[PDB]
Amino acid sequence: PNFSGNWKIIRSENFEELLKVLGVNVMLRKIAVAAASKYAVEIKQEGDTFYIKVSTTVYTTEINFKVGEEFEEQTVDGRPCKSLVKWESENKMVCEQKLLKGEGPKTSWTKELTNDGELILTMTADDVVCTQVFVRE
Ligand SMILES: *C/C=C(C)/C=C/C=C(C)/C=C/C1=C(C)CCCC1(C)C
Repeated sequence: PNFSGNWKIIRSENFEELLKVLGVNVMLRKIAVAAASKYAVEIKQEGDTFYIKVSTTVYTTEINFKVGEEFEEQTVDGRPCKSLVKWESENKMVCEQKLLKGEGPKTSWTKELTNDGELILTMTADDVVCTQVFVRE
């Protein structure tokens, strides 16, 4: 299917609560929520190979992976991790992550393309789920 696109955020729920679990202190959580409104995701998908570029005003990061193949990235709060993406259905994928060093909350993310043309990202840390919704630019 067509995950490829230039996606811009329209809605972000529970992001602050996610950062709290991750041990980010309050003033930085607030500054981060503010930065999440100027926030875009660029995806290029060919088959089950994905290129994903996440950008805010002052920072940009690139993610490259093949579904079913372990790769290295970072958790939301910046800790390196080993990741593995699998399909859950036609238009939804799930990524499980394991810390490279040390211990912390169990994190993961999902991406889904809806019937109505939205991209839904969820990010989880333990019991807390952050949901973000994007539309094409
Ligand atoms: C597949 C799409 C993914 C894995 C998106 C990941 C997005 C992030 C790790 C976003 C992180 C952000 C912060 C850590 C604070 C500044 C605002 C965000 C939302 C860009």
